[PDB]
Amino acid sequence: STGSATTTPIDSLDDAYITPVQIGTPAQTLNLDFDTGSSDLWVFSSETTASEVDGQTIYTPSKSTTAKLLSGATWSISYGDGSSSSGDVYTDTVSVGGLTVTGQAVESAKKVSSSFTEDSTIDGLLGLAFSTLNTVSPTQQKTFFDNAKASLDSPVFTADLGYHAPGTYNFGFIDTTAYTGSITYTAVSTKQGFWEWTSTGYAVGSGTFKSTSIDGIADTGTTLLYLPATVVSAYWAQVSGAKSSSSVGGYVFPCSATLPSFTFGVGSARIVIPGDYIDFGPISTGSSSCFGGIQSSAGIGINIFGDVALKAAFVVFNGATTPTLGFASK
Ligand SMILES: NCc1ccc(C(F)(F)F)cc1
Ligand SMILES: NCc1ccc(C(F)(F)F)cc1
Repeated sequence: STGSATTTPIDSLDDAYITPVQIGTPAQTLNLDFDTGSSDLWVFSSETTASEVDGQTIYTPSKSTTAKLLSGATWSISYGDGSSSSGDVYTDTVSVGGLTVTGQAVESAKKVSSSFTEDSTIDGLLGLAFSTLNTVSPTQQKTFFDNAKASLDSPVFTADLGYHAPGTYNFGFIDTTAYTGSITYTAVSTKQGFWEWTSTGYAVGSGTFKSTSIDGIADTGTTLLYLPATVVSAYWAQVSGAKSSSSVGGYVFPCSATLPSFTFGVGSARIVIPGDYIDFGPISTGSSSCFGGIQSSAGIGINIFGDVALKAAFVVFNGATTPTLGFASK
């Protein structure tokens, strides 16, 4: 079997992408943030503290004829940005673009951090990292991808994110019309539970390509590109007036500047990120200082190929027994 769903940016900056997901019987449609950096499927629900819900669509297990409470199970998650949420666990039927999984763990949020409350457009997350990272206790639960793998024509899903435009998540097949040239595959380490790989180097603008290994994770759930301080300093040195701002928390640049492209290596291939993808607009309404889409990973501990990098490519997440990541230009 296969599945295919359109994913849409939530705002004019591509801060996140939401994808409709059907849960329960009859279907309750929620718009979830597909996150290859985490492994929990959790939703705003009728059980969420009322003051902590501000416009989100909620899942109501009591109205689903296939929902079953998973007795004794709880979950609690903290994301790398300080976000957190927690609650209890149901199993229910979950469908993504025609692809159906029965008995999927649906984690019902009882408490959510403020950053989720303020995001009215995101009804929850759908984790797509490896199931070793799932936070359900005392019985760990499988992700939607792991549960569907057996039924898929091919144990893959692909991410085709748009620049200020809708895109596509496909499960079970590779759309050979959606990219140009060839797909370059590279090895993945699952030792930390992430889609972790090694980039072979980078270039700034039309500059010389620097061969150097950059280990990092492919994370659809992270907006920006986080790279080592040496690489990020080399990029922003090519932008007149750019500087790192402690009060803002990253590199800013004059909104009048033109940004150079950024190239990253995948084996012998090159993915080019156009400079316009790196502009995240004014730091405050009316400001002439703009926020950069490439930031240092020094304070994080790991390099993150977030949406800024991924939306420049067609990305294959190959969940075969030896997992690999594929990248193609588009
Ligand atoms: N998108 C999920 C996510 C968020 C943060 C991290 C960090 F910070 F631990 F790298 C990993 C994965
Ligand atoms: N990396 C996971 C993640 C994804 C989205 C959000 C947001 F946008 F809701 F704050 C927080 C954390």
